Amino acid sequence: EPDLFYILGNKVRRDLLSHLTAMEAYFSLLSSKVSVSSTAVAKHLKIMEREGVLQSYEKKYYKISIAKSYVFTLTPEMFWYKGLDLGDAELRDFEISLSGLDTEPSTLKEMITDFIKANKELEKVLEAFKTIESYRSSLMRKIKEAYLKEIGDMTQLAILHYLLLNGRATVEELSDRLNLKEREVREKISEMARFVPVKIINDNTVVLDEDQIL
Amino acid sequence: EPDLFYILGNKVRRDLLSHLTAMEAYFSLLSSKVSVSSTAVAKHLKIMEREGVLQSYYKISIAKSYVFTLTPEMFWYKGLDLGDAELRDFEISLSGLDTEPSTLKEMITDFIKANKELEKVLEAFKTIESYRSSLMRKIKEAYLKEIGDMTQLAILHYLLLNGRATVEELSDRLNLKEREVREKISEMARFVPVKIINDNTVVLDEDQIL
Repeated sequence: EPDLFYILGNKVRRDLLSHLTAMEAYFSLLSSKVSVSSTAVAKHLKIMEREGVLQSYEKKYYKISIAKSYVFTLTPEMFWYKGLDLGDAELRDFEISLSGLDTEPSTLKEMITDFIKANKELEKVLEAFKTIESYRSSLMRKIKEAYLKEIGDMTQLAILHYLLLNGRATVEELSDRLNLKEREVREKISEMARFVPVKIINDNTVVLDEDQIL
Repeated sequence: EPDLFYILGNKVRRDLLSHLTAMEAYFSLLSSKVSVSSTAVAKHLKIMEREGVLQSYYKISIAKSYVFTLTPEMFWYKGLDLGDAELRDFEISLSGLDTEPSTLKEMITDFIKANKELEKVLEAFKTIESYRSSLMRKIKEAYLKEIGDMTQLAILHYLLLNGRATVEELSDRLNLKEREVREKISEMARFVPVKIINDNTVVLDEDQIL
């Protein structure tokens, strides 16, 4: 129902969503945490709420009101997309047999045969994706909750939130998203080292310590 | 490099790209319903060319898949390059992860364990798409190389990618009368198992095909 391609088409919205998902937020500290004017920010929020992608509630807090994953492909041969509703995760297993799908069929109908065989494995991939994303969304809520209870630092969680979705970041990258200087980011990394396995490798690369975590 | 989100942001562009990937099959670039001035059509084609999606009679100049998520706790997207993907097998083990974690360290243990599974999923997806896209090209040549009817190919093309479509939906994007579409499906039936269910829903018989 909601037109997500249209919502994500604008780079300001994309940024607004990136922060509404990290936490807070409003309005104030929302148009603050991005480098475009507050009149445009006010505009985009109404568009998102109109579209049924945002909700507000009493200070006016905004929150995302949907849980959908999307998939699309664009090649010279094909263009398609499929929307996926998240939530009710049944943790199951998927076997994805891609060998030895006919790499060289010489005739039609047999080409239709394989493409279907491929579709059957793709339907599993889509299911798997739907499942993990339902899982990561629920678990993220718990990480967000546990963090605030165990230690109430919002920007420590924000960095952690960011590193969990995108595996790596520079202090530069992070500093931008947080609208606070590079130094004030480094000491937030130093502070969260007490609780979470974060580390500064190289000289500016902030990564989680995969080895220790698993 | 190409801002695909911006490109797909517009209904018309989206309808253009669904035709432009099968110009072998389609007679026009638009669905009959998306009634849009011929100067506006020209602009969208330029906007897409300005971005690096098209290249000239226009052709698609990228082969990408994306994936994105929007939930109250998450927003992320990831663009994948296609082409040469080696046919391997993937196991997605989710049985397999605990639903009641207690410790903050234990929750992060699970997230990275989910992240490791997602990497797999993403690799299967990229493999599948590379494979499918190739086979799609082959299917095209062959269809016009064996029974030679476009539009029948267009119907075949749309069903393979999207599972099902109503007669009305097909009639719309082919710019043909509904009787004509119904006719093309009849002629089509004796070459490939297409199936009308409830005399409005066009679908393939995956059972007869498998």
